[PDB]
Formats: sequence, C-alpha cells, structure tokens
Amino acid sequence: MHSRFQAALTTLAADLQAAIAPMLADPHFPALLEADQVATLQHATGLDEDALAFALLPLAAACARPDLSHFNVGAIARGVSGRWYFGGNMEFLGATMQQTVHAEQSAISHAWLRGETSLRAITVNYTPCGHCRQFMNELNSGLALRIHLPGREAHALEHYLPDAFGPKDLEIKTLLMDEQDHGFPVSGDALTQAAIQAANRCHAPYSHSPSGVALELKDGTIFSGSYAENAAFNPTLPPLQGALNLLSLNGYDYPAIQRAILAEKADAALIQWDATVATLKALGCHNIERVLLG
Amino acid sequence: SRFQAALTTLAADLQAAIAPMLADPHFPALLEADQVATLQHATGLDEDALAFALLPLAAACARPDLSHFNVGAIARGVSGRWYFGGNMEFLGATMQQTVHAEQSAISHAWLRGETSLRAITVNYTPCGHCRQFMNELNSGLALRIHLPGREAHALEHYLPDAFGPKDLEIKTLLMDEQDHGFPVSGDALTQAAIQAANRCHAPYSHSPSGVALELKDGTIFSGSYAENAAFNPTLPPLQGALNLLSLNGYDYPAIQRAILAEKADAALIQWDATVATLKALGCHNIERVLLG
Ligand SMILES: [Zn+2]
Ligand SMILES: [Zn+2]
Repeated sequence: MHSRFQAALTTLAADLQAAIAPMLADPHFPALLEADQVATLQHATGLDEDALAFALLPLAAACARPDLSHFNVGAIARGVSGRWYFGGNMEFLGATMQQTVHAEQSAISHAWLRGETSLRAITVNYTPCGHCRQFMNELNSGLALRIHLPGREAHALEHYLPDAFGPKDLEIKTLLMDEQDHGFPVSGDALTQAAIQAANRCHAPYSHSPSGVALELKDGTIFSGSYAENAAFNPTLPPLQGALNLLSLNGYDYPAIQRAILAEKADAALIQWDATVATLKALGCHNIERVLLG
Repeated sequence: SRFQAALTTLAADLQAAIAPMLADPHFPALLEADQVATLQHATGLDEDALAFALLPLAAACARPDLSHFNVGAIARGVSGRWYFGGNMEFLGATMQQTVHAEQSAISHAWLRGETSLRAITVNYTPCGHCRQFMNELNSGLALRIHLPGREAHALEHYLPDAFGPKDLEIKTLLMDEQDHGFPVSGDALTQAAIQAANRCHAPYSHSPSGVALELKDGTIFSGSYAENAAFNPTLPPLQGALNLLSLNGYDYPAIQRAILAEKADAALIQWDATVATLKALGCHNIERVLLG
C-alpha cells in the first residue's frame, strides 16, 4: 500500500485530494496530466489554471529525489497542447554536482521527451536559479516563456534574465523542442530502436555529438532520454538524466533497470560513455552497453 | 608567445609597455598592482579602460578546443592584482567539464590567495551559469561587472531575485578563509593535493577534495573543489588545477603525475570524473589519496 504521494496529499485541499485520487491510484502514475484531466480537476475544485498549477506543486515535489540535500523541489511545465508535466529535482549520491537535475530541467525535459512541441508557461515555488534561467533560454519559447511564482505577478523569462545569451546569439535557428531528426537509421529490437530514436531527436548544435539513452525495466517498460545541449554549455542535460528523470517520475526506483543502452558516435567531439557508466554504477546499475551511430 | 597575435591588436603605447612584462615563457597570466600602475602611466588609461584593452591577452589564454570562440575575463582583486581567465573546453569529455572565462578568472584569483574581488571585466554579458557561480563569492550581489560600451552594473542587476549561499544560511562564502584541518603528509605532490582539499569550499555535500598535477619539469599546480548553492555550477578540483596549468603557459602533455585527495565514503565522489577527464587529455598516471 506504499505511495510516494500520501504525505504530500495530506497537505492538499480536500476537494483536490478527492479529484486527483482516482488519477493517482496507479502506483506508476505518469506524473503528467492530459488536457482532459486538467479540465476535470478545474471542475472539481473551481480553481483557475494558475491556482491549480500552484496547488499541484507539492505532488511534483513529492516525485523529486534530493538524495543529498533532502530538499524537495517541484515544478509544473504547461504545454501548448494543454498537457501539464511534473518535474522534481534529482541528486545522485556517489556521483557529482554536475549530474544533478533541477526541477525546472526535470519538468521541461519531461514535456519534451513526451513530444510536447513547446511550453506556454512553467510554475515553480522558488525563482529559478541562473543555471535554470540559462537552460530555459534554449527553448523555442525563448525569453517570452511565462514564469509563475506564488504570491507574485507572472513575468516572462526576459524579466529574470536581463541581457540574455542564447542560441540566437550563435546564429542557431533550430531551438530546443523544435522538430529535429538527425536521420540515423533505426533498426533492432524495441530498446535499440528507442535509443536510436532518442538520439535522432536530440539537440546538439554546438558539438554535433548526437546521443540518446534507453532503459528497459523489469516489467518491460522502456524510458528514454535525448541529449539536450545548451548555448552556455554547462546547463546541457545528458541523455542518461532524461531517462532516469522519466523512470523516477513514473514511480520506479533504479533497481528496476533490467537493460540500458547508450546510442552515440564513438568519435564525436563530446563523449557521454564514461559519465553514463559512472552515474549508473553509482546507482548500482552495472549493465550498460553502447549502440554505435554512424 | 601565445600572446604574439593578441599583442598586435593593442594600441602601440600599451603594446610597448606590456610586451616586456610578458617576457618569461610561463608568464603567470596575472598583473601585480605595480604592473597595473606602470601600464596606466604609460597609456593614461583609467583602470576600467585598461582592463577592457587587456581582454585580448586574457582571451589568448583560453582553450576553447570545441567552439574555437576565445573568451577572456579579468578579475580585479581587492589587493590591486588583476587575474586573467579564459574559457576551457575538453574534447573527448562532456559539456559539464567546461570552464567559463569568468569561472577561470575567479578560480585563478582564489587559488593565488586573493581574498576577495572588487570587479570582473568581460567582453560578453555573463551567462546564467556564471551569474549563479558569482553569487557564491564573498563579494555577493554587489560585485561590479564591466562590459564594453555598457554601463557597469552590480551582479544584482544581472541576477534579480537571486538564490545563493546566503539563502541557505551559509556564512563562509567562496574566497573566505577555509581550512578543514586534514593532516598534511607525504611527498610534495601528495601534500599539495591534501592542502588543496583543506581550502576547498563544500558546505553543501561536506565532501572535501583537491587535485594536484606534477609536470615534467617538476612544477606542481593544484585545484580546490568549489561548490555552488545551485549545485551544477560547482567547479570540480581537477578543473582548478588544469586552469592554473594552462594559464601559466603549459599544455596537457606536460602532466606527468596526478593526485586526487578526497574521502572514500564521501556523499559526492570526484574520482570517476577526474580519471575520465584526465584520460581524455592523455594522462594515465592518476592516483587517489584518501582523507580521514
Ligand atoms: Zn535551477
Ligand atoms: Zn558563463
């Protein structure tokens, strides 16, 4: 009868608890809401969209894995499709600060890896840090993305990132979440296809090093992550983190991993192999193999 | 002579005043206060205009091996010393191992014992990663950021509604004096690595680490771990040592021996990233010294 949501649920208004309870019954609730589910919660609570997003933040934060700090952070990315995607921060004991995932990166890559074409807004509890402001300026929403914070007026990303640097200053015209297909041939079994398709839609205009990770779980589920570079370089999200983000957001723990594949080019400018191996080993996963692109 | 090209870009008077200061092949990529004063006398520039004019020399120190876009920065210490920085990118590694020019210059001043910075001068607006990095320093949001053809501004101007160590109630900020007290012993390179760990900044994980590199001619360069309140802009200890190595006019083939000092059972572990990055740079003599 375990549930990562129970304690957080007690902190929610009674009407929202009742409304979302049928949606959270599945232990592997996908930590996203279809547009019709957003409408159902609005009807069952009377909240407008901004207030409902704020009210849901404790459930997103309850998905987080702050194994080092114990400080749960949540975020909700609102797609133009009308779907909303939860994110939570992730920290990895035995790895490094560079492997950590902020809640904003978690929610944004959640939307992107589920095929959302762009975001209209993001809702958080605390002002995104400079690393996240730089991450968001990679997106096709650019400086116009609406940032929603409790008890304050909504503002565009421009408000938080004066004199911004981003892909346009590098004359990049295909932005993160724009449609991309690098055309590597897809073949093999379900997990191999997934890893190659993840690499095919990755965002890497600075190093031209495509990469993707796919994980196959004990119950047969596959989650994949696509590499997402950033104009400022360091806020880049590696492909492993995207896959681990989805795995955790979907209610799994790292021992659920039964197979793991990294698809990349063995002689690309940048190589994800070593960090992928190291971070998986920190999580107790020793089973990782490479599918070679090109 | 990695400065020869950049030197041709300077005004004649500045060229003639500084070209002697760059005489030694391993010019330490910093200027003493008396050297800044000499350059000011020989050009009549105020310190802001001099720093702007010196940015091509700092940028000449950079190693943008991926992008080929050199970025320079000049960190003005409260001592009056100026410290050059340049960006570093590492082929065969990842985007996470990158060092921004601002991080380079601040790390330079810090590892040379500068107590705090009064300002930083750059040619391009610092990115959000660098704005967050700079909010770790004991100069806080008041640090002055100087950009060409722009009004100078506090870091507060570039990072509204900032998050930093002060929000986590950290009272020992980056560049404040720290000494974690681990016992120093062994050969010179081992002691350098332990000393590097003793002055590192790690209030979030309490995972101390330092790296020391021994070059073929016997020179040792070390780097201390520097965490960041936002976590990801953290500078690993290896990056600090490679920064110093390159800024002082060396290339990675000169590395003969490398040591990481850290706690075996620490919450965060630098060993695997350190080995993998050094291996991408052709160094395979890497040992680990364990802190109590
Ligand atoms: Zn952040
Ligand atoms: Zn930067």
